[PDB]
Amino acid sequence: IIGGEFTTIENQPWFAAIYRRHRGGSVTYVCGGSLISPCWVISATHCFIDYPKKEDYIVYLGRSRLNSNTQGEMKFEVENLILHKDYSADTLAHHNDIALLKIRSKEGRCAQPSRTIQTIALPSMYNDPQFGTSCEITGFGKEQSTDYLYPEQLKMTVVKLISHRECQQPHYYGSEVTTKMLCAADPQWKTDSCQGDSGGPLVCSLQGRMTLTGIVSWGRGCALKDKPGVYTRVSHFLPWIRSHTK
Ligand SMILES: O=c1c(O)c(-c2ccc(O)c(O)c2)oc2cc(O)cc(O)c12
Repeated sequence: IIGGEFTTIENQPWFAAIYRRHRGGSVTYVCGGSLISPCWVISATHCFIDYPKKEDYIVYLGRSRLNSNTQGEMKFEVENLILHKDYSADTLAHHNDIALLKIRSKEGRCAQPSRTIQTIALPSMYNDPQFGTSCEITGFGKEQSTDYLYPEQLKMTVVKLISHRECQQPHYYGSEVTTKMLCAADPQWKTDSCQGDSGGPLVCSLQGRMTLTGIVSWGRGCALKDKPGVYTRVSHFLPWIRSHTK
């Protein structure tokens, strides 16, 4: 996360840390996620598109640190790695950029809620907040685009939603933002998600309840005028979510 504060997993207990096993024993971080139900993490498909083998991946819940162990964390195998079928990526945009990982401990158990692990609510069909509403992004993505390292500590920040009418100005991203996407950024252009925050939750207050309003998807750069963060619009994918978690 560019700008914003350091948080811990207790402020974003639904957050999920997805890593990939590499063949010389090494294990790097891949992307973030959100736990939408006990057995189900929801992330973004581009995180997995080059390496689509579920057996490569590990999910951690209740994890505030990127490469050291948080007291509370549970480690998971990926039983199912569902990527969206009609996913496609162009110069910038990524479309239908939404993944689902069913999780299971080597012991068989799913996510058991705790001080540091909780589920997050999905919105109603086509039920987002209005433009200009403040929302929370979270992850281990870079503190500045140009770095070559991720933060060891989990970060969060706040951003305002940007109407599609405003997002689609050629000034911004123009054509490339569909109605299945969602634009959020800071007024001042100084805080945003960045690389490696992908798959992570854009969370807005909806019906007096924290709701997964987006998945971190793409942007040009990290936090630069006048290019907002773009997020997969969760409300428009509930049939796909409900059908594949069925
Ligand atoms: O898929 C990707 C993605 O979405 C982002 C990104 C860009 C701008 C943002 O504002 C943002 O939040 C994320 O960077 C990437 C960098 C890569 O090397 C590969 C990718 O696949 C992505």
